[PDB]
Amino acid sequence: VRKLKPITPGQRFRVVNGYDAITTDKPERSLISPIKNSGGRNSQGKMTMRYTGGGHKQRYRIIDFKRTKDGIPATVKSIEYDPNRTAFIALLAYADGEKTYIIAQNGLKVGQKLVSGPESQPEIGNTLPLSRIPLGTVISCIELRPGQGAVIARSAGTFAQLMARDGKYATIKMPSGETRLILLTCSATIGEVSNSDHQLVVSGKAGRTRWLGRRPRTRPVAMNPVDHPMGGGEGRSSGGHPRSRNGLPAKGYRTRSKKNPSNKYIVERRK
RNA sequence: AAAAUCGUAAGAUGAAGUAUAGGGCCUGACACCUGCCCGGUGCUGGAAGGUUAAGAGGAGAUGUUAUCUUCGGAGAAGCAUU
Repeated sequence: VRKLKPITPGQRFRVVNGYDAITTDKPERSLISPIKNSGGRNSQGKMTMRYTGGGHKQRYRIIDFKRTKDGIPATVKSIEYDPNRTAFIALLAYADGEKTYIIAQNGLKVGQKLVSGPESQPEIGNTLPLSRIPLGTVISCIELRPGQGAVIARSAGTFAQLMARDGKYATIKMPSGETRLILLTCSATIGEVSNSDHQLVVSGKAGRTRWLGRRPRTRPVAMNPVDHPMGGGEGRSSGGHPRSRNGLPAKGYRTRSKKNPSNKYIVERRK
């Protein structure tokens, strides 16, 4: 994490990530798939999910979220940067000959030989089921369904914690502060996710927002009453109660269905 | 199987992403700060008490008449309205 000197007004308060954990710059050719970006336009062509434009076309790296090769140790070969996510990748090479692109942890260096499966040790990098992760560990990449992949705690710097174990389910504290139950057969990876220094990055420039793929956002307050329910008015005016576009209140109104069939797994809300 | 957005649906964006992520709204680098009011209108939680829809339920009442009643009238069963 570097702090650029105030040479230019577009560089005064800019803070650049250090990328100190990255080793290799060239990716692996056999584990890359083509990907194109959309400006929010859906299949038919209508622009849904506005404010996303486009910039600096990227390539997709096939990340291995299942990690269903139990008993085969794999060595870390390189720690690389992925533009399609927030955390580093740290390519792995298995003992039999395969090469995968699992997501990296906080203390994963180049040279570590980590093993998967249930008979492994609770060390950083190793993946174990929740029936064998001992207790209160800072885990990540928690599976929500057995054999599907990684869902929870996948961004840079996140982690969860084990709480208890009752027969079939284990209580887990999601990064948001929500306490929820997850099957014991689900897998998870010990150790926090990488980067962890992403929240400290400042742009100091309107151009970086567009390098990342965003577009400027107009406030409905500076609009006409035909465009948004909050526009109009001689002079500078407010918009009454903030609505979204269809009269939906935008302050306190909860949008979670009170008849959600997955309500039998939530212990606290914190969202 | 996220919220949200387009459609009658199937489907699609969000996202081959996942809370250091994605939406809604206000202000607009930086320095010092950002006081009081929950009466009114919005939002969240509660639900002891009052009011309250459709749908169930059918006390009783009405119409007709087998029959009995010197006239008046009463009237079982069935069938319908309320």
